[PDB]
Amino acid sequence: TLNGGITDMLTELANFEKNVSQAIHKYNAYRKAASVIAKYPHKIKSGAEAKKLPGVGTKIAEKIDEFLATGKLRKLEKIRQDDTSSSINFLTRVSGIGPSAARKFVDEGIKTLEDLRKNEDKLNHHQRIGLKYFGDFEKRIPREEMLQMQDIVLNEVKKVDSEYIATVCGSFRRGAESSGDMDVLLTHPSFTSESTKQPKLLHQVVEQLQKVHFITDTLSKGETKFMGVCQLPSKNDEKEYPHRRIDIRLIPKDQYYCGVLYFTGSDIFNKNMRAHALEKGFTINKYTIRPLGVTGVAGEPLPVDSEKDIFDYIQWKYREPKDRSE
DNA sequence: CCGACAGCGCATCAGC
DNA sequence: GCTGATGCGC
DNA sequence: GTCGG
Ligand code: NA
Ligand code: NA
Repeated sequence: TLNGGITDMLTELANFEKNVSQAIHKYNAYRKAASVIAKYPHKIKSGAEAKKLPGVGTKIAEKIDEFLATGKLRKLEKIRQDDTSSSINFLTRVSGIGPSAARKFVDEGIKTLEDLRKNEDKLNHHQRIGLKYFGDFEKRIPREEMLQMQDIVLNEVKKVDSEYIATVCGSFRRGAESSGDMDVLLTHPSFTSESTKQPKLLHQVVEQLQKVHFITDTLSKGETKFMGVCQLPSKNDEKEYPHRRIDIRLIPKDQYYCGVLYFTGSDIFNKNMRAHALEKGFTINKYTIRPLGVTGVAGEPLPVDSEKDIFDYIQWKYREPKDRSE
C-alpha cells in the first residue's frame, strides 16, 4: 500500500529482464531494489528519496519520478502491449521452460499453453510435467499442508532405514505461514565426505515415497539430488490436493548441518552470518566452516555436529530458525 | 571505466 | 560412444 | 542496474 505501485513496477521490470532480455543481473538488480523499497516504512515521495536506499540508483529513481507523476511507466506499458515479449514472459511460467526455450517457441508461433499442448513433441520431460501442473505449481502451500507433507516424508524415510536423518528446511522451518515448495535435506551415517554413498541412499528414499504414492512425478534424479512432484492423499470425501514441487538432497553427514543451516536461510541471514564469520576469521559456505590463516588461506573444515556448533565457532548465540529473518 | 553480481546437480544439446 | 557446454532451477 | 575497486 505504501509503495506497492513502485515494487509491482520494479518486479515486472525484473521479470522482463530475466525472461525476455536474458539479463540475469538486471533481474536481481530490480529485485533487490523492490525488496529494500518493500521494507522502507515511508510512502516514497520522490526518486531522490528512494535513491538513498542501497540498491536504488539513478535509473530506478528516474522511473519512480515518472511513476509518481503519471501513475504508469511508459517502457512498461509498451512492453505489456507487446505480443512477442509478453508471450515470452508468459511461457517461462512453465517449469523447465526458461528464457531460451521460451524465445524459441515464440519464434515458431508457439506462445500459449494451448500451443504447448498442441506441440507436446517439442517439449522435454521436465517441461511436459511443468505444463501438466502449470496451475498447481503457481499455488502456494499452506503450513498445515506442509505439516501433512512432512509427517509423510519423515515417516517413510524412517520406514526405509531408521538411521536416516531428514530435515524439511526453507522458509517452512523458519515458521512461515505458507511455502512455495518443499525442500528436504537427507543424510545417513554411512555417507560422509571421504567415503562411499552406497550409491542408492537417495534412490531408496525416493522409491519408498513413490511406493505409497506421495511422489507422483520426477523432474530429475541423480545420486545426490531429486527434484519432483508430490501430492497429499485426498480425503475420501473431498477435493484432491494440488500437486506440489518437492526437492530432496542427499548430503554427506559431516556436511549435513552446514547444509541445514544454509537451506534454512533466510538469504539475508546467510549474508550476515557469513560476513560475521569472516570478521571472526572463518569462511562459511554450503558445505563447511573453515578457519582462515593469516595470509588468507583456508584450513581444513572443522567438525560440525549441529547447527549450534557453527554458531559457537564464530562466537554467536544460537539463533532459532524462527528468528533468522535477517 | 569496468567487472561482479552464487554456483552447482542434473538433463540435454553440441561436437568429437 | 565419449566429453564439455548450455539451459534450467534452486 | 547498482555498486565499488
Ligand atoms: Na542507492
Ligand atoms: Na520456467
